[PDB]
Amino acid sequence: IDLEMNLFPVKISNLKISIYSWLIFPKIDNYKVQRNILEIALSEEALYEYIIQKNKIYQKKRHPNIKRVVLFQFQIEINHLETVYLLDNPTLQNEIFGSICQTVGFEQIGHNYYYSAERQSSQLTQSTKESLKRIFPAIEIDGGKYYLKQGLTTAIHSTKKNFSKNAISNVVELEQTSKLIQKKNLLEIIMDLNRKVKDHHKIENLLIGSRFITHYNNRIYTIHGIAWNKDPTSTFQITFEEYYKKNYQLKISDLHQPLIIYYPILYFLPEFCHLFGLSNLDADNFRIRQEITRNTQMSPSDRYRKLKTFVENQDILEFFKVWGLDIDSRMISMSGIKLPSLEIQTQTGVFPINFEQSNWLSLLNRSQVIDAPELKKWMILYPKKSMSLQEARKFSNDFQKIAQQMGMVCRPPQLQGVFDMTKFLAILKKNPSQHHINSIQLILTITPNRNKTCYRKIKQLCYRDLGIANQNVVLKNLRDQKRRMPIIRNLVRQIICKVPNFNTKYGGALWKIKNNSIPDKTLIVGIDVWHGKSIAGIVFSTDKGLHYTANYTITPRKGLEFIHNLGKIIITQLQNHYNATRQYFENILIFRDGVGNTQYNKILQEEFKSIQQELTNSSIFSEKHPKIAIILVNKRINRRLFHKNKQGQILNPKPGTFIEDQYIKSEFSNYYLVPHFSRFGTTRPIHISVIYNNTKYVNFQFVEIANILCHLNYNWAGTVRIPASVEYAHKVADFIGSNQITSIAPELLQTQFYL
RNA sequence: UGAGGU
Ligand SMILES: [Mg+2]
Repeated sequence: IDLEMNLFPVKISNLKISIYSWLIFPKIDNYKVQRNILEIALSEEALYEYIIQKNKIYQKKRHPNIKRVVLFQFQIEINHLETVYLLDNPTLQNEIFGSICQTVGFEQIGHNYYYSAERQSSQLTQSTKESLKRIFPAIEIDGGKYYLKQGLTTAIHSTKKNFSKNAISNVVELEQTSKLIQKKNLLEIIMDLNRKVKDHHKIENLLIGSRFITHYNNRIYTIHGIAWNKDPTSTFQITFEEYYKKNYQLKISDLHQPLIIYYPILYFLPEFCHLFGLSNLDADNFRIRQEITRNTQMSPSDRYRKLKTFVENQDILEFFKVWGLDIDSRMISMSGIKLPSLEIQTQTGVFPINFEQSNWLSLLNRSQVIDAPELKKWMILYPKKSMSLQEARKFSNDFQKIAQQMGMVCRPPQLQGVFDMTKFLAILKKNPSQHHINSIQLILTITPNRNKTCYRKIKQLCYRDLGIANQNVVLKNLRDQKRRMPIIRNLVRQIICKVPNFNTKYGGALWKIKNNSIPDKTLIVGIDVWHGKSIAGIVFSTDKGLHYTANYTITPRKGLEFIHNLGKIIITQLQNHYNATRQYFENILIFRDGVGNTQYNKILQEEFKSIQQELTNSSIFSEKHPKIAIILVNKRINRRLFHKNKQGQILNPKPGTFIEDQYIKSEFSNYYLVPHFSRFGTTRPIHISVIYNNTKYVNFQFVEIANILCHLNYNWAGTVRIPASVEYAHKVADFIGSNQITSIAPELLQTQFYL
C-alpha cells in the first residue's frame, strides 16, 4: 500500500553565512523606519543579496563593516558578529527559511507564516503572485467581519541515516494552516459589552482567557486582566500614549480607554488589538461554524494539489536555492502497513468494522449495552420560570423508554422545577435526611441559559459536596425536534457511563472488543496535564481499556509540566489492585501526553526515575517489579499522510494504517498513526513515541494497542483520533481545572464523570 | 453544556 509523506527532501549547501549587527544613532525603534533606513543604506552600498532578521543581517559573502550617515526625513552601523557554516546549525537553516518565506510575501504571525497583499516583494512575477493568491487566499468570514489568513507552518528537520539513491541531508515539513482574525478592535468590543452588560466584573469574566493579536507589533497574547482605573495618560517606567507615538507612531483616539493586562506586568491598549478566533457570542453558531469549516477544510486532492503547485513553482524554488536550500518538488516514496481489522461487540450481537464503516451509532441505537446500573432514585431538575410541565413528563417518558431500549433498567424520576436552578441543590445539601442525598444516584439537570457560571456551579457542587453525578442539557438544545431523539439517546449513552455501579463502584461499559491486542494482566495508564493552578489528570485501566479509575493532582508549578509524586499515586493504585485481587500486574503501559521537544523527554525520564524509586521502595512490589512502558502520544503535529490508489488519485489513508518514521533524527522509535476516518479532507495523524520499553512485545504491538484504545472512546460512537486513555486524562484535567473542584468525592472517582 | 472528528 503506497503512501506519500509530506516531508520534502531538501538538499542543503554548506553556504558560509555572515551575521552583521546594525545600530541607528537616533533613538528610533519604530519597527518600520529602521527597516526602511537599513534598506536605503544597503541599496547605497549595493548589496542586493541580504537578509534582515530584526537586529541582525544575513549575507552570503563576508564583507567589512561599513558605517555611513543616511540623509533622510542618522548613523547606520554594521558589525560582523558571527560566521559559521549553514549545514551544522538547524536553527540558522530555520531562520533563513523563515526570512525567505517572509520575503516571498508571507507575514510571521506567532511561529507561522501567512499570506498577505501589501508586504510583498516585487521580484515575484505576476503569474506566481496570482498562483500564490489562489493557493492562499485571504478568505472573508461573516461578510466583512473576520479574516481567514491561509499560510504555511514550516520546520527543517535533520535526517537519520535515510536510505534515499543517496541519503538526504535534511527534510522540510510544510503544512497549510488557516488562522482567523477579527476586524473589530478590542475597544469596540469592550464598549459594546459595556453598553449591554453595564458591569465591569462581568465584562472581565467574558473577556478573560481570550487571545488577542497586536498588529502594530503583530504578537499574540492572552487576556489576563483589564484595568479600568488606568488610562493612557498615566505613566509607566520603561505615558503609554507617548510610548506608542514614539515607539510605534500610532495616533490614539480614546484617551480615557481602559488598558488590558498581560503579565509575564505589561499593559496593552485595546484600540490596537483584535480578538483571536470565533467570538464568544458566536462561539457555537451553526452557520458560522459550517462556513469556517467549509473554508478551512481542504479535500485531500485539493490539499495535495495545493502543496504540489506551491512546491513546483520554479520561482519560489529559485528563491530558496539562492540561499542554499534546494527543495525537491517530489515527495518521499513510502510504504505503510495497515493494522488488522477490528470487530466491535456488545451485549446483543457481534458486528465487524471491516472497510470504512467507522461510525456505529446505528449499532447502539438498535442494540443493548454491556454494563448498566439500575437507576432507582434519580432526580430531574427543570427551570420553573421556563416551565413546561407536560413537556417535562413526556421527556421523562421518552428518556425512560430509550433507556429501556438501551438495556439500562430505569425507574420514574422526581420531576422538580426550580426558579433558581442553583439554590435547590444548596437546600438539598443542607438537609441530607429529608432529601436522602446518599440515596440519589443521578441528578439530571436542564438549564435554559447556557451560562458558564451556573453550569460550573452545579457540576462543582454536585461533585464536591454531595457526590451525586449530574448530566446537563440546554433547554434550547432540547426544544427543537430535528435532533431531539439523537440528543436523548446520547444522553442515555453518557448516563450509562456516568452513574456508579452498586457492585464494583464502576461506570457503565458501552462496547468491548472481540479480540483486544492488549495483553492480559496489563495496567493501561493515560496521563495528561491541563495548565491554566495547573492540574494533571491520570486514568488507570486494569481491564483492556473498558473502565477507567481516574485521579488528579496539582502540578507543583504553574506552566511547568512535571508530576512530582507520580510514583506515589501509581504504587497506591497497584497496592489497591493487589489488595482487591491478590494479583500483580505484569505490564504497566504509560501513554503520557506531550511533545518530545527535548524537554518532555527529560521530564519523562525524571518521572520514570521517580516511579522506579517509589516501586523499589515499595516492600510488597520490590521483589517483583512490574514491567514498564513509557510511550508518548502527540496531538498537535503539522504532519500529514497522503494515499495513492491504483489510478493515482489522492485519498485519506485507510483508518488504522500506521508507519514507522525512519527519517526524523530522534533517539526513540516514532510511529505515525491514522486511526480515524473523516468524510471530507485529510485527517491529521497522531505521533506515537516509544521513549522507554522493558516489556517483551515490540513497538508494533504498542501501536496496535494505541489504535485499539482509539477504537474504544466511549464519548464518540465511532473511532476517534486520540486514544481513549489520553483523551480521558485530558478530560479529567479540563474538568478539574475549568470547574475549580476542590476535591472530588472518592466514590465517583471510578466513574467516567468526564464524559 | 448531546458529542467526536474539523
Ligand atoms: Mg458531557
